[PDB]
Amino acid sequence: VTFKYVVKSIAYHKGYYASFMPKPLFGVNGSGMHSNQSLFKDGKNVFYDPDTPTKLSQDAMYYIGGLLKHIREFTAVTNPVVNSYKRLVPGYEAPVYISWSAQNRSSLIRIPATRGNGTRIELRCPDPACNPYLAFALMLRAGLEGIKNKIDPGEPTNVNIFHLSDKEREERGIRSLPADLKEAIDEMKGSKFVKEALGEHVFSHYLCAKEMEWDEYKAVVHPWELSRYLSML
Amino acid sequence: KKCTTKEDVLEAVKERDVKFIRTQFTDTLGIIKSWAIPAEQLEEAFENGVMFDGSSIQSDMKLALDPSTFRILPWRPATGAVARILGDVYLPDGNPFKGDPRYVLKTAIKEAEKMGFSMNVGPELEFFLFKLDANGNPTTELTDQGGYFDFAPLDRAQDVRRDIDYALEHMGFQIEASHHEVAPSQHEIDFRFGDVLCTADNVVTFKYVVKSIAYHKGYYASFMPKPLFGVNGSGMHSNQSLFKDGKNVFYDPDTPTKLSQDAMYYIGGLLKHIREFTAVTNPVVNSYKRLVPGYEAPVYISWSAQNRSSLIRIPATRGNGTRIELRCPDPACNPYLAFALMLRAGLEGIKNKIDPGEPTNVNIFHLSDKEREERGIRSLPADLKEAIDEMKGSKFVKEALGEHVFSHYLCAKEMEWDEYKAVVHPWELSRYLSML
Amino acid sequence: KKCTTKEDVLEAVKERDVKFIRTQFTDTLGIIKSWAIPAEQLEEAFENGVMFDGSSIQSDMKLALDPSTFRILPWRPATGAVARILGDVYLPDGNPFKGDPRYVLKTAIKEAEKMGFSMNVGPELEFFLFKLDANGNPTTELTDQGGYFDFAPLDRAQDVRRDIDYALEHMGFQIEASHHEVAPSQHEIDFRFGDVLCTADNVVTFKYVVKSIAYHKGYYASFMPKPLFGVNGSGMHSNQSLFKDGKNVFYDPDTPTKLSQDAMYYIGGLLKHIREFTAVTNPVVNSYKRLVPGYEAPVYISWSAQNRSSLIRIPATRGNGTRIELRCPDPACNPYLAFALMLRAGLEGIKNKIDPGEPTNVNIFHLSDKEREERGIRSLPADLKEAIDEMKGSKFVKEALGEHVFSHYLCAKEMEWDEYKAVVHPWELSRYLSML
Repeated sequence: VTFKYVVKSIAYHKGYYASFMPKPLFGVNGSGMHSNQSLFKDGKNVFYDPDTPTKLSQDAMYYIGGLLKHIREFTAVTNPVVNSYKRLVPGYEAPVYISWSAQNRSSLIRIPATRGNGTRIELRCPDPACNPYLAFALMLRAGLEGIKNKIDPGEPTNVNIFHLSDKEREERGIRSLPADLKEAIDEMKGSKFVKEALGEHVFSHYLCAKEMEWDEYKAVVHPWELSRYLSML
Repeated sequence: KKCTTKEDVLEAVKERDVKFIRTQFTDTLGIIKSWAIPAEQLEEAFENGVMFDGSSIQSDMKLALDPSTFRILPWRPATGAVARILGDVYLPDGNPFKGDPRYVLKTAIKEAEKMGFSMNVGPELEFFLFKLDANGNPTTELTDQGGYFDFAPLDRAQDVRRDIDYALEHMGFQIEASHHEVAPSQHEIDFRFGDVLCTADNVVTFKYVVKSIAYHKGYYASFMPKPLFGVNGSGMHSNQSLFKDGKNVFYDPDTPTKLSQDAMYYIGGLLKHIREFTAVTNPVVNSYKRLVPGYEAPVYISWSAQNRSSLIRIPATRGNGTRIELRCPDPACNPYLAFALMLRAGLEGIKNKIDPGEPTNVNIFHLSDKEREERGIRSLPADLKEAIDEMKGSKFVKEALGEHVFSHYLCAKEMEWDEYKAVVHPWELSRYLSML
Repeated sequence: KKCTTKEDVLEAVKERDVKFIRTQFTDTLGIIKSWAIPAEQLEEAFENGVMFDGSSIQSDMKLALDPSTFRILPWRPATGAVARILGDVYLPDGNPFKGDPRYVLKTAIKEAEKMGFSMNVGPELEFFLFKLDANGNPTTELTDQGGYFDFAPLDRAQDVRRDIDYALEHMGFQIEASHHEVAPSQHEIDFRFGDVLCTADNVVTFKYVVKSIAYHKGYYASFMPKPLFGVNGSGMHSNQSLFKDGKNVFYDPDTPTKLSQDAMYYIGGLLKHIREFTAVTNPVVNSYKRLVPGYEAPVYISWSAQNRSSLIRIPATRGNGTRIELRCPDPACNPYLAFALMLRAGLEGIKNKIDPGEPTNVNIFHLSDKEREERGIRSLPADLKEAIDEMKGSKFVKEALGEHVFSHYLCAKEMEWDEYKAVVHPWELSRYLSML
C-alpha cells in the first residue's frame, strides 16, 4: 500500500507517470501481481518434504486443492476492475485456465523449483489493482479450508492448455476463469464461503459497488463500434 | 586495481559507496540483458547465487557471480556509485546451462586449450552519432559532414566524443586509437589485444556505455550495420592471433611472407567455413544492405596481403604483432558466438591441414563473372534467407553451438525473415504506382 | 460494325470525323507505347507504312497497319473523334521483327495451328480505385470499405464505375460481369471468350482506357499487384480452352470427371513448366509481395477440381464451356508473352503425354513441411531473383521466346532487381534503430 503511492509521487516529481492499470495498452502484456506464499509452523516450512518425489508435503497438495476449488469465487476480488479482464485473455502470460503445474510456466498455480525453507506457491491471477488485504485474507482462508477438508488437487497439467482443443479440455475437466466482471460478480454472489470469510457488511458493499460500476460500463458506446459498424450499416 | 576475491569486491563496494549492482549477460540473439541488485544483497548473492528467469535467454536457473569481472560504471549519480558484474548460469540440478553464449565461448576456449593454443582478439568498433528529435526519440540527422580521419566534429559533438573517450578510458579499456570514419558522423574505436573472453565482455559493456553517454549528452549512438543509403556501413573487424607457450604461432621468420604454415591452415579453415556462419556474423536483415559491391564491405571469399578489400586481410605488421583480420562481421552480431565460431573454424582448419589456396591480389570487383568462375571465387550469402538456408544444413555449426542454441537461433531468424518478407515498402509505391 | 479492308476504315473515318489515329504496341517489359498520326496521313500510311524507332521496343523499323484492329476510343473531345490501330513491325530489309511480343504470340498461334488447335481466353482483371491528392498525383486513399461482391460504392465513385463499364461496353468489349472484390476499393471485370490475339489486344486497350477515365473523373485506377499490406492483391486469372474442328478438346463425356486425356496432358505440361516462366507471369518485385501464404494467391504447384485454392482450378462447367483456370498471373504481366508461354507449355505437355499426377483435394496451407515433402508439393519462386535464376537456365523458355527477347528481358529484370536490393527501407529503421 505504501509502495503504490510512493512510486506515484516520485513519478510525478520527476516529470513522469507510473500507472498500475492491469492492461493500459492493447497488443502487449498486462501488469499482474503474482503472490508467492508459504505456511510456517513451529518455525519451519510446512510445504517442504524431503521424503516425497516432488519434495512437497501432503499439506501443500491440500492447500493447492483448496485454492483450485475456491479461486473462481473470489476471482472478482483478485481482479476488481473492468480492465482486469482485458488482461485475462488467451495469448499472453496471463492465465485463463484453472490448473497447477511444477514445470509448465503458464499454469494458474506454479511451483518454483526452489526447495527447503524457500519452498513456495505462486498464484498468477491477481493484478496490482486488487486490494492486498482482501486478496491475501481470501487466499489464506481458502488454503486453510483446503487443508482442513483434505481436498485433493488432482493431477498436474504439464502440457500447453492453450494448444489443446475444447473437446480435450472438456475431457480433462479444465475449468476457466470468469470472462468478464459481470460473470465474476455472479459467481461471487452465490458463494457462501466468500460471504463467511469477508463478513456481511464488506460482502454487500463490495457487491453493490461492483454492480453499479458494471451497470455504468455496460451502456457505453465505444469508438470501436463506430469504426466497425458505421460504414458497414 | 584488479579485483580477484569476493572480499576485495566487498571492500571496494564499502570504500567507494556503491549502492547498486547490475548483473550482465546476453541472450541468444545478442541483446544485452540485466537486472539490479541492492548492495546489501551482494554477500548473499556471493554465498548462494541469485535465482532468475531463464526465458530471457531462451525455466529457472541460478546465476553464480564472478568477482573477477567486477567493474564500476563511468557515471556518478548523486545517490551513489553504480557497478556491474558477470557470472555463470547453472541449472537447478547444478549442471551448467548449455544455452548461454558465454558457455559456448568457454567451451570453444577449452577446445583450443586442448591443443595448447590461446586466442587474442582486438576488434574495431564503428558507430554513428545522430541527433535526437524534440521528444528524445532516435533519429538519423547528421551531426557533421566530415570524411575519413577528418578532424571533426568541432561543435558540442566534439565534447560528446571526448566525453565518450574519457569515460571508456576511465573504465580501464586501454583504447588504442579513435578517429572519424568515411561516412559522415561515423566514428571508429579500436581495442587493445587481450583474452577473447575479456574482449567480448568489454565489447558488451562498451555498447551500452556509449549509448547511455549519448543519451545523457543529448545525442544518439546507433550500431545499425547500414543506417543510411549511399554511404559506408558500420563493421566490426576482428584481428586474431594464436599463442602457444607465450609465443605467436602465426609468425615465422623463415618464410618469405613471414607467416607460418599454421596461419595458412587457419586461413584455409576460415575460408572453407565462413559461409556456414555468415548468418551468425551478420544476424539482422539490415546487415545485408551493407554487403553490397561498391564499398569497403567484402562480398567475395578471398584472402590477400596487400589488397585491403579482401574478406581476410593480413596486416604488414610481423613478429609478436602478427594477426589476421576478418572483415565480415558487424557490430550487431553477438561477440560470444562470433568469436567462438571463428576460433572453432580456425582450429578445425589447422587440424585438417586445409590449404587456403593462392591469394587474390587483383581487384575482384573489376573482374568478370567468367573470370571469377574460372578462379573459383565464391560469394557471401546475398540475403538473410540464403544465410539461414546455408547455416541450417551445416553440421559443423550445429555441433559447435549445441542443439539448443542452434534451434532457437534458427527459429528466431526464420520468424524475423518471414515477418520482413511480406512488407510493402514505400520504394515500391514510388516506382510502380504511376508506372502501373 | 466489323471493319475488314482499309477502304472501310477510311469510309468510317470520313463518316464519323476522326481527326487523330494512334498506333498501339507494347515493349518487352509490357509498357504500352503509342504515337499520334494525323487523319490525312492515314492513306499514305496504309499504302507504305510508317517508319519509327525500334529502340522503344528493344534501330529504324516499319509498321504495317492492320485495318482489322481499328477501333474508336470511348471519349468525344470537342475537336473530334479519336481512334486507335495496331500493326506488325518489319525490319528495313522486309523481314518481320522477332523482338515484337505480338510476333511471339503469333508464332505460338502458328505452332498450335500446326497441330490443328486454337485457343480461347477469357481473363478476369482486378484493379484498385484510389483518390487523387490536391495536385492530381496518384495516392492510396480508399474510396469504400466494401467486401466481396458488396453493393459498393454508393457515392460518386459509383458513377465513375458505371462510366467505366459503359465505356467498355461502348467499345464493344462484351463484358460478362463486373463486381466488387475482397479488398476495399478493389473491383473485378470479366471478359468473354475469343481468340487469344484479340483478347490480348483488348486487355492492352482496357488498361489505358480505364486509367484515362479514372483521371478524367478525378480518381486513380491502379494495377499494382499489391498496393496495400494486409489485404488481397490484384491478379489476372486466365481461363483457357483448346478447340479442334470447332469442338472443345477438353470436354469428354465418357470420362468420370468429364475431362479428356488431352486436358490431363495440358495440365501436366503446365505444372511441369510453370516454374520456368513464373518470372514472366509475375514481372515486377511487388508481384512476389502478393505471392505470400494466407490469401487467395496460390504459392504451391497443384491442380484441383473442388478445392479453389490450388494453382490450377477446373470450374464445374462442362461442354463447350469447359475451361482451365491458371491463377498465378497478375495484371502487371505482359499478356502476349504470358499467353504465348501458356500455349507453348500446354502443347509441349500434350506432345509428350505428361501425366499431371494426382489432384490435391485438401488444404495445402494446413499441411506440414514433411507432409508436402512426402506429397512432393513444389513451390513457386519466393522473390524476383529466384524467378530470374530459374528462368535463366530454361532452354524451353529461351527457344519459345527467341534469343533477343530472352536476353533483353533477363537484362532488364536483373538490373531492376540489382537496383532494388540495395535500398534501405523505413521498416528496417523502425525495427532496428532503437533495438541496435
